[PDB]
Parts: sequence; C-alpha cells; structure tokens
Amino acid sequence: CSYILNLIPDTPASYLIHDMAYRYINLTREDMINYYAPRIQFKQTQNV
Amino acid sequence: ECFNSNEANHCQRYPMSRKPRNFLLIQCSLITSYKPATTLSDQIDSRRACSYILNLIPDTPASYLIHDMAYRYINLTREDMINYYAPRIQFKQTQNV
Repeated sequence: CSYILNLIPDTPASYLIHDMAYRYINLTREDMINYYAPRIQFKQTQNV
Repeated sequence: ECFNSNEANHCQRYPMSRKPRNFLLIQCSLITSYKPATTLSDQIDSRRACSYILNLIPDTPASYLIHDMAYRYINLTREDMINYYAPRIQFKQTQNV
C-alpha cells in the first residue's frame, strides 16, 4: 500500500487500485487485528 | 599541572553527570549529491516519506506522534493537497489546510 500510494493512476482499474490501497492504509488497529485473526478469535467490527 | 589542577577543581565544584547532552541541532544524513528542493520535489518527497514512515513501528511518544502526523498527511483530500502547496494568491480556505 505504501508503494501504491506513490504512483499516479491513469486508467479506471488503476484508480480503483489506488482507492482500495488507500482504504487499506486507513484501517484502524482493531480492524487490522480482526482482519488477520482466525474466526475463533474474530469479532465483528465496523469495517472488517 | 595547571590544567590538571583546574580539572580537579572543576570536578569538585560541579555535580557530575553521565549523559552528555545534545549538540547537533539538526541531525541528518546524505549518501549522494543534493539537489535544491522545489515545491514539486517537496510534494513527491513528502508522499514517499509518509509511505516510509507508515512501515515502521513507533517505540517512544515522539515516534508515536511522528507516525500519527504522517498518517494525517497521507489522509488528506486532493483539494486539501492542492491548497497545501499553493501560493496565497490562489490559496482558498479548506477544512484541513
């Protein structure tokens, strides 16, 4: 995501690429913890 | 002899300390030539620098503030970034900048 945020999109697919990388980089710590957590410990959050 | 005697007197007069305080007011490093910074290069370098900062894990409160401010910079809207680097002649008030 850090690498993607440097580039400048030129095509709609590239624009979606940039938007999704931005959305990933803008996720809260609890969201990131539950994002990589197994379903046994997984808890519902606002984004993940 | 005078230097040694005055060293002894100086050590007697003041309390000792074990932490030599800072002198380098701006710590920095270079490996290559330096090109004078322009506004376009400033924008590019700020983007790359925030990307580099977002990879690290802070350990101290100053590092935590560093990470928070880099995150806030990377989370600025396009109009905000345009007005951030714009001269006051074309500058217009926004929500963040």
